[PDB]
Amino acid sequence: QDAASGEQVFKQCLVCHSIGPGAKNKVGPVLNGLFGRHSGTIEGFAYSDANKNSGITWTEEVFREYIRDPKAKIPGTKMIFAGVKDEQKVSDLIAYIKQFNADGSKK
Ligand code: HEC
Repeated sequence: QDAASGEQVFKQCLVCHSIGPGAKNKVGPVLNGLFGRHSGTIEGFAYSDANKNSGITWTEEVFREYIRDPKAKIPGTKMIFAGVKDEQKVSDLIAYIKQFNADGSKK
C-alpha cells in the first residue's frame, strides 16, 4: 500500500525505534531491513528472552499478526505497546518499513 501514509503511522514507533540512515538502537532495536530477519538478532540490543528465543522470522504475515497485539504473539515482551488494529494502517506501515535496506538506504 501507501509508503507515504505508512510514514505517518510509523510516528508512534519512532519514539522507541529508529529507521533510515544513521539509525541507532534506542528503547527499541533499529528496524532497517526488518523483513526476512530472525527475531532478536539486531546487534547491540538487549532483547528479552521472550523476544530472543521466540523462533520467529519476520515475514509480512507474521508481522501483521504481531503488530495487532504484540503481547499476544510474544508474551512477556518488553515492547509494552498496544498495537495497531487498523487493517489499512498496517498495510501502509509495512509499505513504509519495506523501503529500507539493512543499512538504512532506500531500495
Ligand atoms: C517503545 C514504547 C515502543 C514502541 C511505541 C514500539 N516499539 Fe517495537 N520494540 C520496543 C522494544 C523494547 C522492543 C524489544 C522488545 C523485547 O522484548 O526485547 C521492540 C521490538 C519490536 C520488534 C521485534 C524486533 C526484533 O525481533 O528484532 C518489532 C518488529 C517492533 N518492535 C516493531 C514496532 C513497530 C512497527 C512499532 C510501531 C507500530 C513499534 N515497534 C512500536 C519498543 C517499542
